[PDB]
Amino acid sequence: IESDLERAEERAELSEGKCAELEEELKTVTNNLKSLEAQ
Amino acid sequence: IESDLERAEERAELSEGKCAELEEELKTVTNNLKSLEAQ
Repeated sequence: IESDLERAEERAELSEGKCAELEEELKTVTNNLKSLEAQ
Repeated sequence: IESDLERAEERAELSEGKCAELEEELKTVTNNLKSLEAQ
């Protein structure tokens, strides 16, 4: 169970980093869309 | 440790749900942006 826990924490951290990267990409794309929607 | 694994799995599945939702949102928004830019 300790072996389960260690890589479970590792993959949770990796998924959190991926979530942060995806959120940053969403922010960038929504700023781009807001800029383009002017005209 | 069983409780730790339980809420770690809960947070994990929430993470994949958020990742899937944001990925599909990015796909649709990029498709819309490309279609609008094509004009």
